[PDB]
Amino acid sequence: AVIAFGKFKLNLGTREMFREDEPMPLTSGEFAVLKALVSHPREPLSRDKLMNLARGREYSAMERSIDVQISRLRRMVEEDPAHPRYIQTVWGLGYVFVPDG
Amino acid sequence: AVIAFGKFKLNLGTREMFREDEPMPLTSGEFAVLKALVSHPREPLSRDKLMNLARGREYSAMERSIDVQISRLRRMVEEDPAHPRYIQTVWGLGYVFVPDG
Repeated sequence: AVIAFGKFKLNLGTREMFREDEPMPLTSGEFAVLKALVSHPREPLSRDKLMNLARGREYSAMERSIDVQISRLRRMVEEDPAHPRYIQTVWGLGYVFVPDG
Repeated sequence: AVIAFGKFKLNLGTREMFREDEPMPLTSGEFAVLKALVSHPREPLSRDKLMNLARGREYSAMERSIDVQISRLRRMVEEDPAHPRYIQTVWGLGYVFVPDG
């Protein structure tokens, strides 16, 4: 798709940008953030959201690493890691430490 | 501070962990996530939150990079980058594309 604004045209598919139909040299970090913003018109996007959308590779890898730590901590700490007592999950909200209290 | 649960003691300050007072060899990724969880007892923490808390270095760097892209896009696109028309800010919520519409 092609988004126009002001004197600019942005082609989401090929990553070409034009200032009144002369090409502008876009960085790939510039393109990914701009694409996220104009794909979500009038919708404010926080930095965390832009990181998810525009640096998805690194972001996801950080997400999977969290799961590996959790899985390793359960292996070390829990009597049954499939039914952990201290390092638990509440679906939809996150991981949680549940004290003896 | 020292947190106990089950047979385990965790010293937040020195990063020592003990299974009934024999030391367990903790990885630094394991320690940071465990520390985040037990610093927030009974509070569920999503992966994104754990990334902020436990991989703060890489997380923040990703945050600052988003700002550099925004600043570079405004320099390229806006007639007055100090008062941008298309790539705007709503404080507390995020960056936003504002179409000609």
